[PDB]
Amino acid sequence: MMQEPLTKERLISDWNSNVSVAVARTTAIAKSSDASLVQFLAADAAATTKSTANVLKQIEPLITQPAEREILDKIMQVRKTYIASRDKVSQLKADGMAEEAESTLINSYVPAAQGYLKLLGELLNLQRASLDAKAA
Amino acid sequence: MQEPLTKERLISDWNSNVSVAVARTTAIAKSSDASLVQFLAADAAATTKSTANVLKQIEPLITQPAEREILDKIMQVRKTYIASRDKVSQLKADGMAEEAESTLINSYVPAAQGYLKLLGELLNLQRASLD
Repeated sequence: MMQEPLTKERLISDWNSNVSVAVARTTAIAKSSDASLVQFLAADAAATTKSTANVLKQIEPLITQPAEREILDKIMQVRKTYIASRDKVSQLKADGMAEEAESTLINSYVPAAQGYLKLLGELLNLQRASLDAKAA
Repeated sequence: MQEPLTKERLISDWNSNVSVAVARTTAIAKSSDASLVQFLAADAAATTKSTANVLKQIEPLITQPAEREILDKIMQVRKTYIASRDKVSQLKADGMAEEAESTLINSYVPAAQGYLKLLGELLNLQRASLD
């Protein structure tokens, strides 16, 4: 059974929210012809990725059992791809290279974001099941 | 324990939806390109339908006078919020680019902030039950 499942569930809820926010923001950036939009959203984007960095600092020590450790390792590998593609979409759009940004969005960012959210859901499912198994 | 836990989970989904909509609406307002209104419209409709579904799910689970008071206030604030959200997109579609930005700042964001504050208050009632 997962230990401290409720604490991890709350941290993953915030993490999921941050990913969902960043996906909405990056998608809007990629599809707008306004190259300056990435600059006008940059402080908000920095706040969202910092919030996840903080979640990671809190949650990593609490992820202990093999099933949740295996998922966390998978999340960290996909997150590397996700961050590289997010930053590339943003740089291309800032640089006026709109077609390349749109191509990167679909070819790289979207699959990485979808995998990131799917793995976060697998991680959450482990926690929720453990908590629901002790609730009574 | 199960009832406040289910409500906490629903409120966390609701909070995510509002947070996503605030980011999306902010991008629509600040983009000089008004085409985001149409290209993001189905994603925005899905985020707001998701919240409509959470509202239907959580209603039968409301048990306490303070929950009901907060939910009633959320319904009022959500009306103000939805009108302003929709107005940002209508202004962008109508070519009123500067007014879309000013309406974001002076109407949509304050309503969203009050909406999130109330969701936090509703969430804290569940945390109190779980502690």
